[PDB]
Amino acid sequence: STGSATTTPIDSLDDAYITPVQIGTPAQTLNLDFDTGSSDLWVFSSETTASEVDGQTIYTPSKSTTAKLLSGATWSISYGDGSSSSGDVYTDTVSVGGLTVTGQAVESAKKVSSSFTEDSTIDGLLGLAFSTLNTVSPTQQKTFFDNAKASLDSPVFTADLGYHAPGTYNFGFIDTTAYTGSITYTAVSTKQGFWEWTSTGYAVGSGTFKSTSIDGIADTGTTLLYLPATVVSAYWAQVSGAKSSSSVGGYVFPCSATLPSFTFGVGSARIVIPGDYIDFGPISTGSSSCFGGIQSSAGIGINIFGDVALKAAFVVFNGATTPTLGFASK
Repeated sequence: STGSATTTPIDSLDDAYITPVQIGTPAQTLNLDFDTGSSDLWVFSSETTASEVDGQTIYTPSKSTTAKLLSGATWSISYGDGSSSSGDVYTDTVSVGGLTVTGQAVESAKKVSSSFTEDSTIDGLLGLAFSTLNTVSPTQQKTFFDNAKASLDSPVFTADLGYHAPGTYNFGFIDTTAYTGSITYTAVSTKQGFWEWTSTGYAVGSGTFKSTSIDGIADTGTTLLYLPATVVSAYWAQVSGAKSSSSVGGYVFPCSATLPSFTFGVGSARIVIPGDYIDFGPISTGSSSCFGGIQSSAGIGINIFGDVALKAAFVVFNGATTPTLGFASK
């Protein structure tokens, strides 16, 4: 089997992407944030504290003939940005782009943090990291991908995120029309439960490539590119007037600037992030100070190849017995 679904930016800055997901019978379609950096499929629901729901579409398990309470199971998750959610668990039928999993754990939120409430466009998350990170207790549950894997034509999914435009998540096949040149594959460590890999270096603009190992995660659920302070300083030093602002919470730059590209290495290959992808616009409405899309990972504890980086590539998440990651230009 295969599936193919379009993923759409939630706003004009590509802050996140939503993908329609069918849950239950008859289908209830929710728009979920596909997140390769976590492993829980959770939704706003009929059980979510009413004051914490503000415009989201909810899953109502009592209206699904295939929903079953997973008795005694609870979940609770905290994300790198400080947001969180928790609740109980149902199993139900879940379909993405024509690919159907029966018996998928659908984690129903009783509580969500303010960041989730305030984002009316995201109805929940669909985790695509390794199932070892799943938070369901006392019986850990599998991701949608893990459940689908044996049925897939090939044990892969691909992320093809757009810049200010829709893109695609495919399951079970590699669309050879969706990228240019060849796909370069690189080793993954699953030791922390992430799609963790090592970039071979970087360049700023038309500058020379610096060969240096940068360990990080491919994370579709993170907006920006978080890299070591040395790398980030080297990038922003090429933008007149750019500076790190503790009050704003990272590097800012004059909105009048033209940003240089940023290149990262994948083995001997190179992925170029155009300068415009690194512009996240005014820090507040009407400001001439703009927020940068490359930020320091110092004090995160991990480097994160988030959407800023991933949307410059066609990315293969290869879930074979020995997982790997592939990147192509597009």
